[PDB]
Amino acid sequence: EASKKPRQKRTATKAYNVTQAFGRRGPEQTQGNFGDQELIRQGTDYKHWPQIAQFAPSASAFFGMSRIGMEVTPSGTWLTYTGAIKLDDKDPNFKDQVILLNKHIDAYKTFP
Amino acid sequence: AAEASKKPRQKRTATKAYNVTQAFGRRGPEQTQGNFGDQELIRQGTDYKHWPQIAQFAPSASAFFGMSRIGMEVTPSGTWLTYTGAIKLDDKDPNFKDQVILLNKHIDAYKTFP
Ligand SMILES: CO/N=C(\C(=O)N[C@H]1C(=O)N2C(C(=O)O)=C(CSc3nc(=O)c(=O)[nH]n3C)CS[C@H]12)c1csc(N)n1
Ligand SMILES: CO/N=C(\C(=O)N[C@H]1C(=O)N2C(C(=O)O)=C(CSc3nc(=O)c(=O)[nH]n3C)CS[C@H]12)c1csc(N)n1
Repeated sequence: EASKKPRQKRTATKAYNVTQAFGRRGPEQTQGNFGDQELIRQGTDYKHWPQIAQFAPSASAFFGMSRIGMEVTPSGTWLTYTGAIKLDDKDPNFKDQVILLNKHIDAYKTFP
Repeated sequence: AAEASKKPRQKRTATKAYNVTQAFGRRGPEQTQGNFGDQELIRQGTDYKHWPQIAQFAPSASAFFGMSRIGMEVTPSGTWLTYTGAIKLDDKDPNFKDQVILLNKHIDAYKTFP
């Protein structure tokens, strides 16, 4: 049901987790590298999800801020995107946001 | 400054009142300038009449963090969350050709107009 959406519109939850929705975390260019074991398992049910989601772009900002491309490979036609989002280092929450992001970025490297 | 400007950049939404340039900067070739949008999309933002056919490819917050390669960089300008990824078009969708035309129409369109 949740799995019938195009990948880019899926919402991961406990019932349909980040692995089920977006594949396993890993180093390859086609894989996602973000999330510790708790976030992977809980998705948007993760207790600190709101603090992560604040960094996710609106549809307008995704198409507004990103460098957008199209590539045709053996596997199909792809809309590529890259960009950068500046953290608000003036907010008191800055230091905690850094700790949160650092806990999830490439977290899979330490999994048993 | 407009209240629409007071959102963090990534949470800003461009419209006729507060346009793509105002919200997200002039389109251009540089590494973290946006390169997407013709003159009509730039002016109109989500008011563009074909916005829905573009937005269908935009990621949910969950998918943005699930699909993308995420990094952090600390530089003289601040701390930046970097992202890269790719979203697969459905080449079985009868509307696929038209999706490709619409995307291509906005990708690097700025090159053809001041
Ligand atoms: C009828 O529009 N009234 C507007 C308005 O929305 N402003 C416009 C503005 O600068 N826009 C632009 C453009 O930027 O080129 C355009 C595109 S330019 C254009 N469109 C045509 O369809 C056409 O036949 N010829 N041209 C030259 C559309 S109106 C808008 C307005 C703003 S304040 C006020 N009192 N009226
Ligand atoms: C002397 O005319 N000056 C014009 C002009 O083209 N006049 C209008 C005319 O009859 N057209 C009308 C309409 O009739 O509604 C419209 C439709 S309304 C509209 N279209 C947009 O694309 C947009 O972004 N916003 N809006 C509100 C377009 S301009 C033109 C103009 C356009 S940009 C600019 N600086 N001047």
